[PDB]
Amino acid sequence: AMASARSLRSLQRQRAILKVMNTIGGVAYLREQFYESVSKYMGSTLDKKTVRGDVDLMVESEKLGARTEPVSGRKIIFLPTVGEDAIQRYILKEK
Repeated sequence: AMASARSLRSLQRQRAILKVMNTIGGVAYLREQFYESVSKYMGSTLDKKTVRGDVDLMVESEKLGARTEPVSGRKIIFLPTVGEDAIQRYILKEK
């Protein structure tokens, strides 16, 4: 039985993920650097399970796109409208 405050915190974390994704250019590997950015945006990653949960909620509701980058095996998340050029540029840059 989820208390309303907890649900509100989930929404706050989703807003943070969204704002950070816009700020960092709309494409990110799901890894420590990203979670650290979300933590710093919110004012401060010993947990991370909690934020990952909300990333997952966002992927499932299609607020974020997600896919495995096959060469590295890392998971990429992206703003759905960012464009494949940007995604590939990011993959190339972080190669």
